[PDB]
Amino acid sequence: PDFAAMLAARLCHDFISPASAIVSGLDLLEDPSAQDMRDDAMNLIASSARKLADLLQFTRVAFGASASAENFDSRELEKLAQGVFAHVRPTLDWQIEPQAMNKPSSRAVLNIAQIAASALPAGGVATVKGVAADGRFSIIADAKGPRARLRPEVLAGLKGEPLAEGLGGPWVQAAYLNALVRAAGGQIAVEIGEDRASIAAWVPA
Amino acid sequence: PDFAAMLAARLCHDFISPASAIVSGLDLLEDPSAQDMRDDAMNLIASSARKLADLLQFTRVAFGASASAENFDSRELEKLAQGVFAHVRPTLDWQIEPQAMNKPSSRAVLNIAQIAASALPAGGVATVKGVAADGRFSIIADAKGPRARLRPEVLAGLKGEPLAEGLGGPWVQAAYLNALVRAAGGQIAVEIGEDRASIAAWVPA
Ligand SMILES: [Mg+2]
Ligand SMILES: [Mg+2]
Ligand code: NI
Ligand code: NI
Repeated sequence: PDFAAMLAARLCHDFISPASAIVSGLDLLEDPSAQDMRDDAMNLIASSARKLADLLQFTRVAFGASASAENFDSRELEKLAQGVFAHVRPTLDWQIEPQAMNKPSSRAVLNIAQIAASALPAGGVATVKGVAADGRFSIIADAKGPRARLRPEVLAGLKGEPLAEGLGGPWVQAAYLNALVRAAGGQIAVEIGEDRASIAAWVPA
Repeated sequence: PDFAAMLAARLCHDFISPASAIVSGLDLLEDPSAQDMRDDAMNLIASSARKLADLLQFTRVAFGASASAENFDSRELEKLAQGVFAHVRPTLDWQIEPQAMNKPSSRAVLNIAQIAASALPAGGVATVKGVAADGRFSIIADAKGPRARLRPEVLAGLKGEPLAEGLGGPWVQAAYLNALVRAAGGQIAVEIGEDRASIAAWVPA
């Protein structure tokens, strides 16, 4: 249950930031000595709560969905990925033409979009593409911006390799994406250049 | 990655209730037509946020911790289990004498306490015991109250059996607890009586 626990640790870490923020915000509201910050506290509760909703709507499909056969609308996927990009620096350029997407496609695309975002820790553009053609659905996310970089744990996860030294959270997501694309019969590919990275997957459709 | 995804689905489902509540609460604050409920809305945001913190502090150790060697204080565990019992009907009677507990003991006890609570869907007492003796640490939770009941999915999970028809959320927790107690070298036992159930585990210590 080592894999499962690492994924749970990931989820907990992402949710804990905005949840702590709400708590803090409300502590400030009640503290008779911080009345100078009432409005910033109230804004922080509102925004954190929105951040949490966005992260939970996303995590339910990206991580929580089952292997079971089910189509999603790509517009709804755009919406989930847009929600997660709202709370980090890079911008999202979603280019999948609206259409229904099978379940591996859908779990795959959401994960790919976020790995692309977290490859851009000083901003940039994550361009998301996805075409149904030739008995497949083929996804590619291009991340572009300063110091764009797939960390080593991400790359080892995307190849299904154990985690060496590097962070569990980035890894578990990448390995999870690898395992689900392999169980589906497809393949992961990566490109790395100067100020750029891209992550690609195909799956049968 | 089927097991991992089910655990993620569990986590998401538990967190989504109070997070939606906060969102709703704040929608009521802003809605110029529900000003009649301003105080109940504000109370609901405060309480939901507290519920979330309690669930996240608990989930980080119950689910998120690694197999890696690490002691916890039982008082701190009491605190985590108390937090989760705050948001359901049954009451908790923690009887572990304060002492350090190894990692399998600790993941085990937290899970056992909550399974005991969710066995009491119309209230009652979950009594939690835990003794270090004879090269072991041995935990038992007794749930007592009307219609106390280990559901079939819980029992199949506690034995490591696949999930048949029954709910994924109760199951995944029980299987996760089984896998971690087995990887540690210990065993799970269950008792079932009228208006009572108990779940027990030992692990080497
Ligand atoms: Mg996440
Ligand atoms: Mg939970
Ligand atoms: Ni577009
Ligand atoms: Ni006590």
